[PDB]
Amino acid sequence: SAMTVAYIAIGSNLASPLEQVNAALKALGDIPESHILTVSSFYRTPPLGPQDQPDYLNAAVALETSLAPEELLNHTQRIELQQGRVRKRTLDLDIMLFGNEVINTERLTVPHYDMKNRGFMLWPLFEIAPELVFPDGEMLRQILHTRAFDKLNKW
Ligand SMILES: Nc1ncnc2c1ncn2[C@@H]1O[C@H](COP(=O)(O)OP(=O)(O)OP(=O)(O)O)[C@@H](O)[C@H]1O
Ligand SMILES: N#Cc1ccccc1CSc1nc2c(=O)nc(N)[nH]c2[nH]1
Ligand SMILES: [Ca+2]
Ligand SMILES: [Ca+2]
Ligand SMILES: [Ca+2]
Ligand SMILES: [Ca+2]
Repeated sequence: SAMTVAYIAIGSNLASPLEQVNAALKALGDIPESHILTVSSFYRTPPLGPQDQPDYLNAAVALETSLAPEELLNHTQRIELQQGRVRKRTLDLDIMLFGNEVINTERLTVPHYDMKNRGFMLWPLFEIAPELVFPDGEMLRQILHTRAFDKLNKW
């Protein structure tokens, strides 16, 4: 079966997160039937949320894969857990896009339900996929031209 390009958001806001992120990239690259095509720059983003916490390291990866979408989710969940993610964050791997697919299942909603509202997703995505068009036809470039998002600082 043909390869699909999936786009995965990476976040960590450990007080020291660069090692989580680099370990995640290595793990993502070892996923079967999959290969990293591109990685964005790393960005330092102020934390969104009510609690006092460290800044996030945010990034995006393009992963070419012939896995089924839920199978890719199995791997991203395994990586988060194997890197010490404990639910009450060490690592967060969100599947933003899985080619052109629109998925609404119990475990998996693609496109990511809020990504069009998140500069820390859209800017890294634009760096690696400037010509991207969403499944509904919206162009990434047009969203970033029109809507107000802060620019990100590099990590
Ligand atoms: N596109 C997706 N990528 C990753 N997980 C997803 C996706 N869609 C649904 N899920 C499901 O989301 C559940 C909750 O994950 P999580 O607690 O990481 O949310 P979050 O990343 O903190 O918040 P947000 O989604 O608003 O960024 C997972 O158990 C997983 O089954
Ligand atoms: N509440 C909350 C909330 C508010 C906006 C977006 C996402 C969340 C969900 S938790 C969260 N994740 C990240 C991240 O990856 N990067 C930054 N900068 N802030 C973050 N907050
Ligand atoms: Ca998540
Ligand atoms: Ca998230
Ligand atoms: Ca919002
Ligand atoms: Ca869409």
